[PDB]
Amino acid sequence: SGFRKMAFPSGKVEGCMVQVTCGTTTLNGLWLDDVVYCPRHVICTSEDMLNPNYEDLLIRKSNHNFLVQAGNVQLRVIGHSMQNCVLKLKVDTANPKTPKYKFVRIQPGQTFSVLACYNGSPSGVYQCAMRPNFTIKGSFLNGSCGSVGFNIDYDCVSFCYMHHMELPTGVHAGTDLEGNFYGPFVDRQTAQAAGTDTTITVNVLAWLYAAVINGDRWFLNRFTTTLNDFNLVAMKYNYEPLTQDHVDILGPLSAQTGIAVLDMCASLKELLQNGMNGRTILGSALLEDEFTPFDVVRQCSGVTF
Amino acid sequence: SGFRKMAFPSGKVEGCMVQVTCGTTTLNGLWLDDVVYCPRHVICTSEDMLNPNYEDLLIRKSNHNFLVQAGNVQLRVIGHSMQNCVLKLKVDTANPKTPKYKFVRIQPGQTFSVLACYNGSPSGVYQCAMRPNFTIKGSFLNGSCGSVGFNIDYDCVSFCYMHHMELPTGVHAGTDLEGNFYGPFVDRQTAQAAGTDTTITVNVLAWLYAAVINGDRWFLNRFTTTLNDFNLVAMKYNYEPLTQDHVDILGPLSAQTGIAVLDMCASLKELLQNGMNGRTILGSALLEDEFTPFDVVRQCSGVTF
Ligand SMILES: NCc1ccc(-c2ccccc2)nc1
Ligand code: NA
Repeated sequence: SGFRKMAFPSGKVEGCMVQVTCGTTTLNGLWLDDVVYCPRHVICTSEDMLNPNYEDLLIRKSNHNFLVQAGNVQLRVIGHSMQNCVLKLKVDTANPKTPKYKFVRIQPGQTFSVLACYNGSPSGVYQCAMRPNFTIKGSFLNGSCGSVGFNIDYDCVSFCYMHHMELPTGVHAGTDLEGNFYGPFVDRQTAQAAGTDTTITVNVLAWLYAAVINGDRWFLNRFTTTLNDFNLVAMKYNYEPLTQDHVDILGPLSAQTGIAVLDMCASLKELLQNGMNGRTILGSALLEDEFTPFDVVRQCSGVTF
Repeated sequence: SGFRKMAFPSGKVEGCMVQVTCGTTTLNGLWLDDVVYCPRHVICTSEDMLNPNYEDLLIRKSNHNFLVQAGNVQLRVIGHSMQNCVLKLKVDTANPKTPKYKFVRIQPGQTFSVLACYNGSPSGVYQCAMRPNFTIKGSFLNGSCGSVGFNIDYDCVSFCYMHHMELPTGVHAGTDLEGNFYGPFVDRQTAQAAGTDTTITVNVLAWLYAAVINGDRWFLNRFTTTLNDFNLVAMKYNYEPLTQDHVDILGPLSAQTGIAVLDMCASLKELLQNGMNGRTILGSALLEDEFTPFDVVRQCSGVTF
């Protein structure tokens, strides 16, 4: 039993973290095979942060301008190229700790584990979710850029995020491992504002399903709801609209617990108007939205309590 | 910016997880040097678990009765002994991935990272706290027995916990790596109840200091109090008594934020008597008590390993 915000074991990602230094800037890089991936803004200088011409800044760089350090070994860069907002530094040595990996671009509401690193060495691991406004609520300090988000289904590490910058609201923005930013952000220090954040409704519903599997039912009710009537109420609480895709995805959890998806939706509608009245669900006085339907099936049992 | 429940990087511990099989029971083991540590109830049949005489059953078992799988290569057992509630299996090969490590026993209210494994394969990591009733609110399923809790200080991994059993309330109980149980529990199928848990007061204050560091300041007030007067309030809301060493431990956080510990206790006292008044603190509608003062300092400073 129990339900914790679990992260994937970070071992396969720790063996890939290095330190990339260009000029006076030092951040982290991801060492896969013979390529080191890092944010391209490592080549920015102090006055190249508001409107950096990355193509112009990169054409002035030679291979020996990039100091790559894996632990205490110093990797020699034998080539470099830019792909969107990430730098790809070709190195002399293939990382022998390179795992079964691949690059995937996730969608809002998806979860992943973050390995917060500084100066190339890992500091901690926690779980995140791509917010609907394409930001993530992470734990990043100065020098954390280059830290990567990932999922480890089976024995394959699916890299889906690389940290680039922190917005003024304290949230974080980054790119996939191909350099394409999540959301309408750019790697410039001009003041950018993340869109208004909404609650990931499909994740909340799955999380309520996780509570029923673990033996908690106080929040259910005898009512149902149409899909449209639910969204009309949910948007008044800043909730992401619930689509037929989400209803389908919740099917297996619905079949396991015996509660129809729209019945769980009516219980959520009631929870939003009543609160929890001094009670908790799975150990929290808020409605958690960082557990996907996929996360619930993996973490929870196959037999309901 | 940002504050997440962060776990230590599990890389150094992942390389020590093996699968231990005795008969039909298969659980996880910790492979350090040429010894595999695992719960002693692995030798127990479901029939023996009701009232087992562990030494009586261990003499009948032998080295060959213990199948230890490290990844997908077989380990040969050359000896077996018992220390308290954990089984020590002498194996023919020293683990080349054995990191710098210690065996330590933690106090209640101290936090640690848990690497949940199944069939010797780590599947998740999360941050726990040793509850004042000596249980832990983990997330464990069938086969997770032998999952270990650990901390890291520099390059040394202090093993502090090994999972043994689940309590009927969904919480979990286990031993240190020397076989000494945490709390008034035994490794046998009998009626065992977790005592009425309390809230770790020093951790709440630490988590409140972490909220102030991240700009969450609405709960601060002009008032202070005494250690006497607060401990009365703490006793009435089932909070652990705040000691003088608890305040000294919070010393650095009091100077960094300019908020005295008894000044913060007044804020926590008002938060206990009046609630959060519809607001949240670090994205929580509850008073989080699973961040030690060190955990706050470490996450708000970027200590790596
Ligand atoms: N208000 C300052 C500012 C300047 C530029 C941008 C921007 C965002 C996305 C793409 C291109 C430019 N946003 C805000
Ligand atoms: Na105060």
